[PDB]
Amino acid sequence: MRTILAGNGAFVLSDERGDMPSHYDGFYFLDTRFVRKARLEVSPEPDFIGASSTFTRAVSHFSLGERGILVRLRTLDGVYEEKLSFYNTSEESLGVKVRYSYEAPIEDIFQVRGFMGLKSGKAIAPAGGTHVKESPSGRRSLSIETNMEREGSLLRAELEIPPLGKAVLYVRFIPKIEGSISEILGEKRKTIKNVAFTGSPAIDGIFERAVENINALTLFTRFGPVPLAGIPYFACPFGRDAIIASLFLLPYYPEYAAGTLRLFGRLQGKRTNPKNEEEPGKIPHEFRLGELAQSGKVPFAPYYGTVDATPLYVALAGEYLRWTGDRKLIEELRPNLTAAVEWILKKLDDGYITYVPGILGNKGWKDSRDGIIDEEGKIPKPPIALVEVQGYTYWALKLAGELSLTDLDEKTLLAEAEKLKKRFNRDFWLGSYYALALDGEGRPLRVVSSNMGHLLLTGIAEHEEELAERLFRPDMFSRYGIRTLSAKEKAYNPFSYHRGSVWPHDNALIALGLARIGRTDMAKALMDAVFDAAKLLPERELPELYSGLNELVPVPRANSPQAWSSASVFAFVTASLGMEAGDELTVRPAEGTSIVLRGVSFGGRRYVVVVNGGVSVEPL
Amino acid sequence: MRTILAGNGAFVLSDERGDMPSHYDGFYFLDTRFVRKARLEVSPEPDFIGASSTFTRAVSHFSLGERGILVRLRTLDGVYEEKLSFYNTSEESLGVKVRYSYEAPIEDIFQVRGFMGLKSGKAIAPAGGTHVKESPSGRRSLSIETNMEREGSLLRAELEIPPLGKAVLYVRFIPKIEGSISEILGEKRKTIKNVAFTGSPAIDGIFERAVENINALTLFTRFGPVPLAGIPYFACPFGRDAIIASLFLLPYYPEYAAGTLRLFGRLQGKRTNPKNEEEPGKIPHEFRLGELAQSGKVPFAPYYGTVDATPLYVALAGEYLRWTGDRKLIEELRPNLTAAVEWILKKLDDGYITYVPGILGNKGWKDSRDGIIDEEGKIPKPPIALVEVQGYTYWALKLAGELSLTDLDEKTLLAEAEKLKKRFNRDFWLGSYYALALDGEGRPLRVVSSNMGHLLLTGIAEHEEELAERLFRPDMFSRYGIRTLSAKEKAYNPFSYHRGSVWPHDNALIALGLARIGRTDMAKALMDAVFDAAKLLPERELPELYSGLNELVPVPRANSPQAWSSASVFAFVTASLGMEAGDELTVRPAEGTSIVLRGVSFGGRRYVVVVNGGVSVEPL
Repeated sequence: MRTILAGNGAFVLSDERGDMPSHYDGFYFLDTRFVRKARLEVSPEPDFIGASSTFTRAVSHFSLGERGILVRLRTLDGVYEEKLSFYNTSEESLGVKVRYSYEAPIEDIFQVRGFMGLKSGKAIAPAGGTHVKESPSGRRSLSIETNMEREGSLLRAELEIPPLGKAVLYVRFIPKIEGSISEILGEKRKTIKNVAFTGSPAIDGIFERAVENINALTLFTRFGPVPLAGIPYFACPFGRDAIIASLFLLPYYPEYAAGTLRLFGRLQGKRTNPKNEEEPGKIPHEFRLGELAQSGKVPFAPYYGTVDATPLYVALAGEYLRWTGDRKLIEELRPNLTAAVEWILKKLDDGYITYVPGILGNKGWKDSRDGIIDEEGKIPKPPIALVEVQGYTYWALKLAGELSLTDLDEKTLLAEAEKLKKRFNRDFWLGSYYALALDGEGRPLRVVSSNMGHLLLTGIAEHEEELAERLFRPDMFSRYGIRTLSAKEKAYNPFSYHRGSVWPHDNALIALGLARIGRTDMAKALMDAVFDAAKLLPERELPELYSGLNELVPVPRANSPQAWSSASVFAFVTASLGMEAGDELTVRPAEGTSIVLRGVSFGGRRYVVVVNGGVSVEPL
Repeated sequence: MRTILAGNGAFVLSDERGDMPSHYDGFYFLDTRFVRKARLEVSPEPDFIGASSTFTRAVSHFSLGERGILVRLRTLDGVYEEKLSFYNTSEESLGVKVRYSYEAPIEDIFQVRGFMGLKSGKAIAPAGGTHVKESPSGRRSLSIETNMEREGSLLRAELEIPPLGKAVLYVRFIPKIEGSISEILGEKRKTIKNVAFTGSPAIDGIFERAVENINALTLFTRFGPVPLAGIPYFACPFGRDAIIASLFLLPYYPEYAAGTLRLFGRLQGKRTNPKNEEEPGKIPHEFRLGELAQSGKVPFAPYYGTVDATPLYVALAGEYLRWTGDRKLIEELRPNLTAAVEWILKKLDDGYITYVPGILGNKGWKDSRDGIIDEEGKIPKPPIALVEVQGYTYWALKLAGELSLTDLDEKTLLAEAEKLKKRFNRDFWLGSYYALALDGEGRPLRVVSSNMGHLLLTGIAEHEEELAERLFRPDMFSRYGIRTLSAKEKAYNPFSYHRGSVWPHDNALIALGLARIGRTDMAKALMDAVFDAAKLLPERELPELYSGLNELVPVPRANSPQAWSSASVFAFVTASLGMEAGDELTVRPAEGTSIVLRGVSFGGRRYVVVVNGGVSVEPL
């Protein structure tokens, strides 16, 4: 299986023996792979027996005949390090001769993935054990400290171990990067601790893995700690991923919203520019820190190929203040915040907020090229106005006015919100369901989708209840969550990126909104379904997505860990209990929920919430 | 890694892909391997991605190009079964052609291990899908139900899967055995549930794994449920393993002592016989149920090559009654019980209870050939009187009299006990420590050992405290438990079976006896050390033994799961809290212990024990 180490923006993927075979294995940091297919060869060449793994440390155990034992021990705290300790087990002297193989393409993460058909990077072969690759963004250096006689890019050693003696041989790939990029990093580094404790071992293993998932995907910035998106392909700050998951972790770890707001406060668009899809006020999609993005070789620093991350950014702030009370931050950000809502409203000059296919096929959360379809599975005429992002916008503006989060007109903002509310329902409602989107000349796309489940939490829907019961019909309810599309549609395939596959965060958003409308029982069935899913997956880890068949079957493209999905675990509990932030912290739970939460954060103080046939809310 | 399925005396070992490569892999039931090196070959031959595992079910997930996905799913409830479900992922038809390889040596478990240099068994090639191997103990049959065109001992299939379709192909190795052997089995089959809950995820994962370890190693007999010993080499009832671990699980799951007492009540020796080391009253070492043991081809059914299992059997009963009150059972067994103590006392005709090397090099718990050594590491002259088994005997007789468990003389038994108590201390105490053993003409063996830690619980020691502090010296205290020998001795090697390696049960026994003598703090350091060990091993599983170096390093011969060691987790908590059974259930804990126990069994009623800066004992 994948065994992964990961922290502070660095990660490693490996075989269990800590090998870097299969394509997607290597040592990465700030979206630049530094090493890949490393290999250890020492003879007598060992015979593996067992392994154990955290996220900053993994060990595999090796038999070496009968007179020997190897213990491999790999670590990651900025530096990657391998330690090979050789144990002599019988009372005869033992000989070993080692030689370790590694290859150091200081290549950018797009070069990895076959993005743009991009080249792999060449092994750069070290100059006094120090490889450097230059780019105008900055110098990109890999340093190697080792106790092996090193011959270019292959390390060597031999020595004989006395009987019952042992021998240890290190290697450390020290990566260090300067330029446009450590203007971002904060030296803060401390790790969160789980706060959900339900007293069932199967379940608590979800939350605790949720929390070690979140730590391995945290990058510590100047502005605060911010969530990285995903570990195979998305190891950098996305905006939709980092905002959504902050909202999930808003009632427990607010510090993660306050970094995302502060970071994308400064990376807001200040100009119009068709290279990077920038616009004045817009909030980016992704912001890689590779040599490619910072020297303008690809427009992703920041790329602005999403239009949901902009109303999301402001809703989250409206929510953050609803939980924290940290009004200091919001007028540190209200210049940022008004420039956001004047991007919203003048993109409502047109009537809906819409996007046009660009580098990515769409610019919602279903950002793949076949994600948005019609009634018979063809991609509809652009510009596309997506149902979910018209809900984030009503939700955006109604709170920017209800809480005075901007400096523009007040009930002006709410006037245009009720404009759009009645303009939305009217234009999207198809008697049975809301429509996935309107196309470039206005006709609706009559396909039922989980995107409409995103509007229970916006309150733009006036037919709230019947959106619900349609979402739970057998065409939308798999045994483990709400499928991204329905199985009755022509273009349904359960193993697709955005056309039938289940997604823990997508379901969780729908669950948070079933809590706004007083359907805590249906939110609970939605938590159950994906926990029944997390009960049967490796390490009870929630990956990006998995199949929609009624038998649990993963999706190979699925990325694991992944931030919005390992954080959905907590959103699921905020809706499980119907938990709201108001003048006070209320809990009106669904029936048969049982949970203790030692650290709910509301108004800067922390409360003990207990639900065990009765509900109690008291400070820490 | 080893992935293991196991239940009701059956078990499987495998690669993760459910393969049976490496020597020790196969489908076993009642000490007769039935299948080994099974192999699945289907093309397009798959590319593994991830796996998940219980103990009655394991699944591995496979990529099949990009248009395919395989899900392997193996199960064990008496029958072994493999299910291969093939998923077509892209909208083109998909072709697969399968052919599955298995080989069916209905061989006995000794044939497996190179015991006696024994042959491997021949593939027996099926007669209408049904292999039979005959032996006078009984007919030994393997039946195969399958939906593959089967060609001898190789199953075949091909069919093409429509787009987004799937295909499933079964195979079931039905093993069924008749003869001298299902006179033992009970049809009772229900599984225990963990009862320790300490509110730390690292720790609770020990107890819960402890409990699933115990279930996979339970065989359900006519007399009750009884513990099997160990999964690589010991998959059958041992007496020392099954009694000790019953004592550990005495305050939580007494039903496991009551089966061991009832089973070895009937397998008691009724005669003298040098083939099987039988003697009138003696209690066996092991009792395999293979064709070999039941037709007398090897003397192990029952073999009586241990002399500790006989005083142990009666102490445990004296303890069982101290906890249960189930006096019904004990005079169902008091004919058994007097015949036990008349074996003790007439083996004390000689002065100590002693054994002579036979098939096994020793007949204590250190039953290997180099386990018992002298001051310079040579095997001492026999007969050997071991320090630990002279303690089990004082403990045996003092309680057979304190509770009238036999029909012989009362304070007669206690007279000979205080005879032996003063005869023991005198003859074993060497100023600094107790001696490992006396040899055939009486001289002590001056090597410090963990065997002397076994006597704090017997109360034969009169120098109780200084046995303690010596046991915790740097020569005996590794970072993860009390080493079986000391590192200062000439013949210390940390990776030996019985000469320096750490053993969870050996340490646990020592901990239970530090609780008899009011040293709850030292018992806690002894629980800590091996939990710090269980925190860093795969699945936080406690194996039979591991290295004594101060860095954690396993021992390849170590067997995992193993009953006395995965049950030691509970013994460690009985001593953690200083928990005793008397007229009432008292708890005087060590400092800084924190635990809830929802189901302590005492006197047939169950109590809620809570230790959280204060102690409470109340019924369920």
